Amino acid sequence: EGPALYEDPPDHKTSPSGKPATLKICSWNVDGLRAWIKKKGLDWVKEEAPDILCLQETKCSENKLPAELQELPGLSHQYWSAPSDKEGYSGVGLLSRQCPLKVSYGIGDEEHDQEGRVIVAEFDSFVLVTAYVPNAGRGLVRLEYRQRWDEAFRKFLKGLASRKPLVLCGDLNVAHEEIDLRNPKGNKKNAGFTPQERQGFGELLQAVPLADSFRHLYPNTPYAYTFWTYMMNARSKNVGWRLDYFLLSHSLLPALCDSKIRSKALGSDHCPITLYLAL
DNA sequence: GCGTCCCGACGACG
DNA sequence: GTCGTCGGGGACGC
Repeated sequence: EGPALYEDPPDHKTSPSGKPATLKICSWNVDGLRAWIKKKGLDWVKEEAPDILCLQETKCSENKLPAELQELPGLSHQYWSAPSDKEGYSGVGLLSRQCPLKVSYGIGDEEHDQEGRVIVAEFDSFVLVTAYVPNAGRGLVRLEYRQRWDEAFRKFLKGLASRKPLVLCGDLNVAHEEIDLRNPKGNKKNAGFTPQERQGFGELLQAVPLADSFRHLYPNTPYAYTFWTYMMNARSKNVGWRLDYFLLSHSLLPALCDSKIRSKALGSDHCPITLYLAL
């Protein structure tokens, strides 16, 4: 491919009722926080000036977090989570402008809380949850575990949503439909697009329930991806997958202004995604 | 430098 | 068009 390029439409900062947006969440799988910062990733984040920033795959210890993270005047409330043992693997973080009411780590399950994958920041009008969903790996070695994770996750998210509107962002590790990736046929047996994962995503949307912010607004918009393998000039050709989302409770739709995909932002095999809400 | 963890390009085919 | 097979980018802890 290549010619079937994608140009993400301008930012729409107005709710369906006309109310101007008041919240701007940005999520980004950085593929190594340290490496990302060296690649001018934070510089891009200052330009976006989000209210909240959620990062996945930081692969960094809190002892080793760069000093540049204390030069973000608009995101002074910083929260991190890393695996209990696997140093430099996985890793998630959330940076907020305002102080969250409450902040939690994990999904309350001893079994799925060892790889630094989830952070929960509760605000007044809603609950934010950023995540880095387990990769089923090459040879699908971890597909059995992934399904167990998928169950625990939706059960946990359903619980949150029951007490307050929910927003889940980050790398959910699945291209839901065929429209979510460049090659549906040739990646049917690959991690990220196996039937078990796609079904796990579908059950998630219906169980909680949750709505795919981007797809909700752009039902038929194709060629919109968030990940491109570093191999074979895939990005330059736009042969990627849509693995990063912003899922919201249905009751947040009337508050949805836009869901953007920042295709031009570099620094990782994933690009950032941004959400706008008139809250 | 290695071990490890996060898939598009293509002959082969009929 | 679909089915294997192969060559194959980057960040990190050791």
